[PDB]
Amino acid sequence: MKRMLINATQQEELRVALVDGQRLYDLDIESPGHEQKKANIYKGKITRIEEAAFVDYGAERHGFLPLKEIAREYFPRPNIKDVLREGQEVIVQIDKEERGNKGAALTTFISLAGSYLVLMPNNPRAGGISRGDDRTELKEALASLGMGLIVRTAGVGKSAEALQWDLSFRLKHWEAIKKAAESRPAPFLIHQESNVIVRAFRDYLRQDIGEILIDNPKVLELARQHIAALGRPDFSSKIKLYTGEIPLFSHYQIESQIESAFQREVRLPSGGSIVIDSTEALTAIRINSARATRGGDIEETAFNTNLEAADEIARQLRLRDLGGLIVIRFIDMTPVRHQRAVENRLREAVRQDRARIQISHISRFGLLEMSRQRLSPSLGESSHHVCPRCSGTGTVRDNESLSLSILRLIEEEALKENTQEVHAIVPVPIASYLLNEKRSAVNAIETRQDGVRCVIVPNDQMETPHYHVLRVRKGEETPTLSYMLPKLHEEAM
Amino acid sequence: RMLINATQQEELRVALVDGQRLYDLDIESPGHEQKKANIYKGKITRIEEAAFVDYGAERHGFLPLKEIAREYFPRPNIKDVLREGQEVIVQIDKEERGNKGAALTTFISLAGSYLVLMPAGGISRRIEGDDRTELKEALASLELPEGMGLIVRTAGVGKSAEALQWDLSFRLKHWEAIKKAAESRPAPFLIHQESNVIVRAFRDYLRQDIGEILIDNPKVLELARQHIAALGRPDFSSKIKLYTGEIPLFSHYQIESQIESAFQREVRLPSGGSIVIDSTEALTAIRINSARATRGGDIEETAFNTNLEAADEIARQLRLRDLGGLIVIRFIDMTPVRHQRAVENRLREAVRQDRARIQISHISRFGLLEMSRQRLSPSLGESSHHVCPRCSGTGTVRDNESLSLSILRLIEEEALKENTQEVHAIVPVPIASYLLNEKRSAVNAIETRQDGVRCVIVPNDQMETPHYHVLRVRKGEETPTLSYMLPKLHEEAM
Amino acid sequence: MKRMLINATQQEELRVALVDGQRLYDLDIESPGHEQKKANIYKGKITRIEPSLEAAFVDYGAERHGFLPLKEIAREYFPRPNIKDVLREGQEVIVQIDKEERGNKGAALTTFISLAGSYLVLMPNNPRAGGISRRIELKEALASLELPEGMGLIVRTAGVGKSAEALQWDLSFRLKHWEAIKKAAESRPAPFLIHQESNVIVRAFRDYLRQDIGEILIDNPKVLELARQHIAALGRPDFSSKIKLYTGEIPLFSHYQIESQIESAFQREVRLPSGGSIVIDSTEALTAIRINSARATDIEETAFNTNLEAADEIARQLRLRDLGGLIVIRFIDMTPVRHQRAVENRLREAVRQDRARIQISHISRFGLLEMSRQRLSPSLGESSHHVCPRCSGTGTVRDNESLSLSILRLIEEEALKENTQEVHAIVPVPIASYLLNEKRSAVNAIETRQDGVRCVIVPNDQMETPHYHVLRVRKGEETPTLSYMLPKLHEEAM
Amino acid sequence: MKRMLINATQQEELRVALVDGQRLYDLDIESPGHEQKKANIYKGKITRIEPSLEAAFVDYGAERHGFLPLKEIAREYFPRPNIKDVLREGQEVIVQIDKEERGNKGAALTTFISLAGSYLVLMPNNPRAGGISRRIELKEALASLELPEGMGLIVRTAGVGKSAEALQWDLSFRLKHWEAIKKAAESRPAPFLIHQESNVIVRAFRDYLRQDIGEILIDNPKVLELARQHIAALGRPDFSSKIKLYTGEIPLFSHYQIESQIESAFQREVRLPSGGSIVIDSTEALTAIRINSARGDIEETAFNTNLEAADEIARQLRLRDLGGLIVIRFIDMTPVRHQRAVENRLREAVRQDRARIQISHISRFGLLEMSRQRLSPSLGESSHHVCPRCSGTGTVRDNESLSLSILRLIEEEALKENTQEVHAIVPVPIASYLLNEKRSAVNAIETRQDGVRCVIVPNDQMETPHYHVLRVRKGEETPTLSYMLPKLHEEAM
RNA sequence: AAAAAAAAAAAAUUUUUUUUUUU
Ligand SMILES: [Zn+2]
Ligand SMILES: [Zn+2]
Repeated sequence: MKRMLINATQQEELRVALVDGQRLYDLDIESPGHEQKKANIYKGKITRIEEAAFVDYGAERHGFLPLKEIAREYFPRPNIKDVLREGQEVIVQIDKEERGNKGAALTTFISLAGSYLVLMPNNPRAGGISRGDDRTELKEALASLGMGLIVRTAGVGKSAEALQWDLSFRLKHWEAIKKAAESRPAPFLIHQESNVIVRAFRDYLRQDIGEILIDNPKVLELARQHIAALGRPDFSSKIKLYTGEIPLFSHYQIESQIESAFQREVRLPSGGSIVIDSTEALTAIRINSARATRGGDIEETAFNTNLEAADEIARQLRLRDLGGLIVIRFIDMTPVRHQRAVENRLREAVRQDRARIQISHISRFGLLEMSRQRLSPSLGESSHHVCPRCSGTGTVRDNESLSLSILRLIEEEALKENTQEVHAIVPVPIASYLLNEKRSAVNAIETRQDGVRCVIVPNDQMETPHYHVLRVRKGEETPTLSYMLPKLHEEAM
Repeated sequence: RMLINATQQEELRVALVDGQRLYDLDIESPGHEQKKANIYKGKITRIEEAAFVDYGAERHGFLPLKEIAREYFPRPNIKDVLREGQEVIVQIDKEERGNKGAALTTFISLAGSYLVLMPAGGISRRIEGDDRTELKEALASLELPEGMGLIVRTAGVGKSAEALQWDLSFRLKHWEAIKKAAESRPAPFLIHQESNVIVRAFRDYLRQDIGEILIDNPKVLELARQHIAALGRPDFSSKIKLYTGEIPLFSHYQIESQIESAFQREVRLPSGGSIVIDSTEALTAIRINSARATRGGDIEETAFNTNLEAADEIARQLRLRDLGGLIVIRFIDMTPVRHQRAVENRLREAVRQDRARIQISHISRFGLLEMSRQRLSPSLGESSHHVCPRCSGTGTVRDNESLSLSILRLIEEEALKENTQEVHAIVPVPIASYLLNEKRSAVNAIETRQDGVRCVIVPNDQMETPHYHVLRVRKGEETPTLSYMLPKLHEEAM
Repeated sequence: MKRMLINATQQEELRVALVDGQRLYDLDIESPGHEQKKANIYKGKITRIEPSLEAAFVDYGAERHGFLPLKEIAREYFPRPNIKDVLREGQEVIVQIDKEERGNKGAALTTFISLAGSYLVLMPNNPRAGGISRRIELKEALASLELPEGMGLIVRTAGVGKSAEALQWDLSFRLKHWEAIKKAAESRPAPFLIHQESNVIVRAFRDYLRQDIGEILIDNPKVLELARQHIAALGRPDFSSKIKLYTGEIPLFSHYQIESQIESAFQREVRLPSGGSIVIDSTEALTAIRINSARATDIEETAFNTNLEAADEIARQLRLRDLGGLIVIRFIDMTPVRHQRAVENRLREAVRQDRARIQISHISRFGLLEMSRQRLSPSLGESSHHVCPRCSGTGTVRDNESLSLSILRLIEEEALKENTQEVHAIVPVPIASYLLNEKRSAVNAIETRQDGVRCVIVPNDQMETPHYHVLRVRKGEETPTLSYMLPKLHEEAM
Repeated sequence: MKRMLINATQQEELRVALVDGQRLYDLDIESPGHEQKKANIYKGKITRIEPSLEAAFVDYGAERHGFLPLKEIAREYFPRPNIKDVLREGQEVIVQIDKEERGNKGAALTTFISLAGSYLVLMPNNPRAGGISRRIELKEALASLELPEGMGLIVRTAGVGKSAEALQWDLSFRLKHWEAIKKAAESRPAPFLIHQESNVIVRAFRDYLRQDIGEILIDNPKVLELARQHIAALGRPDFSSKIKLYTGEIPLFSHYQIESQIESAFQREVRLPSGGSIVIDSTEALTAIRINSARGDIEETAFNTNLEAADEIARQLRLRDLGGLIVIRFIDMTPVRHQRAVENRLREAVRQDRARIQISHISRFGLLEMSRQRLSPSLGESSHHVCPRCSGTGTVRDNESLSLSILRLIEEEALKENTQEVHAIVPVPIASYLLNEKRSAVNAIETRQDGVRCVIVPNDQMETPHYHVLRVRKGEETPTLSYMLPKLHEEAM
């Protein structure tokens, strides 16, 4: 049986888990505090125009809107200046939220989701039915109901008159968009990203789930209320309390599976593992073998490990809510039939979450390419931050290589015109290497580039990958002692 | 030109420059550069038409029948040729393929002063005319033993016949002396020369289109002229010249900023785009970024020209970094196919100047191009960096309260165990501050619900956000040790 | 009203206080574990003899010998010039600990056992010692006591108004306790202990109990139970009516407002009603007090009044701290002597209220008053603090350049030695920064003038400003160890 | 031979040492910080008046007040009970700094300037003071001097045997200099500086240089040049024959083996030839010395060790330039005549100082009291700073005893009305002890003083001695995380 | 963290989780 388990015993992160008996199928965790860095909707103004235009919506860095995402409601496709004009105001949704010095990515194609159908108020072309005899007769119902709309899997077999029930809520909710836009305040939006209940059921709750188990009565009562508000008050019969002495997720033994969604590596029943590495623009998965078993059949070892990997990779894609481009390095399979079998097993595992996923065949190099629909940012870089030490490179520069580089950087600052001093402020061991092993070269710099003071400072506040070299121009000289330079710069910077 | 910087002995830097464009580079330090394509002793550890060799590498090396000479037989199975626990002397033919150990060969060869001993025949093609027709007269007198082969080396030109008629005995002794080495030395250990990394740097790079070699250290210049003259090419020594300026050689040609582009994560491009290079456990991903959109840019010219510059730059970085194994490149999306193809063939032509094998796929639907590069030596990422000690190479660290709540639910499951009297968590200061104040209610909840078990949470000065410990105290083996003493114990117990 | 207040709700320190209304009168705080050097009576073995020291060293059960001077041996142990005329090796003696825990050294010992009761002290090994406390019909009551012949006794101030028949009760317990000691001492094997630190009432009442105490208030019922039992065992079950529990939400010591007064016993400086203060500094051998006036705004009347208030508070701190040994005071200078003596007599009157003996000399030529106090137990300074690991108890740290230049010439003076190849200094970050930038010219001057010696200076994370190390490397001891590896070496090697 | 050795090879401290053969005799070390509180003569403005103190406060141009008691005001400033009968605000006086930099409190001043030459000291504002050295032609020569009326003079130790004509040379410079003082004083504005502690060459000799010193050795030629110039202006140009350079590769102080003796002036403890030692501790108002024995005949060893200690204590009193009250535990001696012998050994060792020194007898408790004149701040005041860790107490409170005191301070704050939270910011081991060993009591406080939160924060930036406990009033609560509270309070307060 | 054994709990009574055990 499929079951949904909700853990809310500690309010600082609400955990919702979808389970197949004892196997965790899907996960969402949202916290109050920090900043909840996903999927917000905003009201904003066009501020600069060029394959995109830039929107001021009250964020500290502007949003980015490309030509693909410009709705017809802007119009008066070579240049955006032929489509847009300054000071024009629209509601937009963030895909990627204010990362670094790049703007937050936007769309104007907001969509409103119901119990049976999703409404596309800005796009009359977009419509369809989620992936036979059911689809086609539902498409006749859909066709009978500037808007477009899509019908959810929970709409399977619903009549053209039941769908007319749910659509009345959706069109009220479009009136709520129009109230938000010209009735309500300048930064305002419709019912927000912060809702605990609606988004949690509506994205993933489907009828073959047998029970919802909840550990907090005060949350369970609001769940009853919202599932009744979502039009399913009969389905409230499935909501049940939990009371057991082991906490709910350790009671069903999904606790380690949940934390596997944060792990870099997941091990597999045959003893192989999948390793997930995220890069600038793609997520790379590498699959690792178990022991060779003293001349076992390496084809079935690879093929079975790849299959158990495909079963796990589709699941991690769900659990992490990954999006954008992915690359998979499966173990090398000689015959084509093994390659096909892994490709189609992956397809059959990933289609059962509703998010659009697209897959290539295995290349000559053994690399498979796939993509996943951009529904929200992953757990990575929403419950994580960029590593302050290595700046997110994942590597530290080797101590002698850095020391010798700083030595020649000092030399190249001291070569400059108008130069009176150079200060290198460095980690303690870097200073130790410079001022003993390379002291002969620091003296060589001070004597060749004659007249420049060279100061090398060991800093308490630095560790290997961070250093500063600074130059002092004529008349900027100071009596400040060498050990006082970091104390100055903690205030000065 | 070829520019050699060695004014600092702690790393030897060799650069190849075209005009003032650095086009190829090598930087490795002594003391942890490995000279040869090394020869090692190893143990036959698993067998099937190959055997697997423990030569001290982290994953065993591969010894196929392709590279086993019949003199190593005691032909369907190596199980019938070799046995478990057998000790073999073998050479690295290919160095650390991807995840795997080295591929290995038994065809060891020893280089003498006229010849290379194959304990096969011919002469160096590089010697000509009246040289070959005297060198053949020096060869024909040599007393090489039965069943051994030879190659007459380029170094053989001008060497006198009556010294080297004896000198061939050293290589014939050295083939037996390998036995002495193999039973005196430990197994994962080195063997004599054939691998001077400064002279052999010419073997990697020096061919006739190079006009000059400029060397800023006079002793390295002395050793270079000595080697190129000893290799029998004293005419070619006319290319080797000193540098003497007070600005260092690489700043004199203004390549010093270009060299460190081989170490940066990101290199910016003349059109204002950039390439970003990331390494994963088995492949390298490159992303190409446009310039910030400004003042009426043209969308196809921006994408296409930035990609073409990025293709030239990527081929250049591939050389500079000495990357190897699989690569994936995400170019900027180009609408018309001929622009895509033109970028592919620009990359192909740029990389064909490399002497390494490089192979390239077509651009996929997603805008991803796949390629390979030959596994010639460790990259700059392997020689000059190590994995981040904080994050262990993720490049991102969990948010403090999120990691705290993960540690809290681990503590809760440790307290649920049988045979348990206390649970100790040792954590970074902010984790303890959060758990022992914000989540104090939960710590009390664990201590009261999982009845009878003590919970200790210790703030440690010695920890950063990624690392923590949670531990078990057995019933009756409990200790009176104070909370702040537990890290002082565990830094020295384990 | 005088009260005794006990706070025992937190076991990691038991607090016993005497209060005069809301004014704290006397205090002890001791932490748990009855670690036993108090007044211990032992059977011990004579293990070394030193007539040069005039002492014997006794193995009484401790891991380090106890010290028994010739001053402290009763004639019963003789076979007064030499220990060799008075004791011999392997002799067994009965002894009592007089002095607690000098340094690393064992306890000092006497053979003149004394047992102190509620009203009297019994001197069973000394017939000459006897009297009545000078703080006091009691001489007639004493003369009526049936004291055993050859013993002495002294009567306490607690004998005030007591009857000749109540005094015989205390005498009956104390002499029974000595008869038990004798039965134990001659039945039991030599290396053993006869009575010990651990009794709560013997510590509590004998240090504090007088009849004018109106109440004893206790906030822990397990203690109150044992208090009523012990005061009944003392034979005052009627006095158990004074023992009462405290139950308020404000803790006992904050209800009587003494909790702020207790912390004055820990401070270096204590403020006074006239706005002056007293500052207490303890040195190698004496405790010196300074008295300060208030801020400026008649200074002569202020000086005299502040000295008097300081004398009352100094006598009170001498109690609360349980100070012992020599004490020295700077009062504010008073012109007429009769005001100096008036302050001395205020001090005398404030210290007569201590039952520990105190002795005073007159105010000196330089305005120093010298006095001593009986070493009944280690003070709060000796028992509840440890020496500063940074300043080593000076209260001062050397200036960074003042230290750096001294290290600089220490490095030079090591480099001057013959047979020398390297010198290493390991020093704090700022000291290394000063040595290697400000004084780099001098470091180079040493390397060139004291030619042939390598000079290494290492900034250490694990050293503060006060400490440093400087070391010398002899001929051929040279090592490839990196500079920043030298501390890592010495933390593991030493 | 007695020698003066000057070491100047390193400019950051100039070292002047005086040696009796190879025994270090006297020392001064000064760093080139040209801070002039030292001893200079000034003109100042009467700025505050205190008949309560019988004193006045003077503006002499410093940011720190001068203190000028009626003890120190000459009758030339009057219009002896009250300063209001002597002074008014804005009156201008000639003054000299007597006391340097007590605490925050002002430098003490005198108007009774005295000018000290090479053979004599002139007392131009004081007729009463004059005579001949206690520690020593001269009876004729003194009477022959043409000393101006109303001035006094004192003959120096260096005046031994000096002629009736040499003394008239030195007198002429002193009476020149008093005119220069008055000319400056009545020409120039109100607060200003008249004359200088140009000590390094000239007065470094003149306060120190006696005819019995055989050589002056100098390692810096620029200093040697300035020495030979000044010794001629001092009127001893024949003595310029004695100024010599030192040139060896071993530095001057290590050649004469005094370098190891000098550091004894910085140490807490100094060793003695009999294997004993002396321990010097300085307190709020006095310096206490203790003498310790070696592990001989105990009565004879005590007496000999006390004598060797007296020799060294007199020498340390000079080398440290100690000042104020001194107290000594000598080892207790049975016969009294050994007590006076040590007392008078100490007297004879200190009578060699020109600083005023006074000694009492060994007291009842075996304590000897003495005093020494405050000629300048010691090496303890000039070349050390108060320990930052212990606040100069010399002890650290035990972690549990401090923890339990903080615990009950937290409880006593949480008892207060108008109180919403209590925050304690503490060192790591104190928080560790409070929140684990004493967690039951923290919970006890949170339950008894119900409604008030207790937060205990482990701080990176606090050592064992320091702590803060703070009170949060109604509505002052914050969502700021516990680990963020130190960052908040470092910026706010 | 590897073989066998015994206990507790969860989904369908056998793979899963924990703990412990090996002259
Ligand atoms: Zn990192
Ligand atoms: Zn200190």
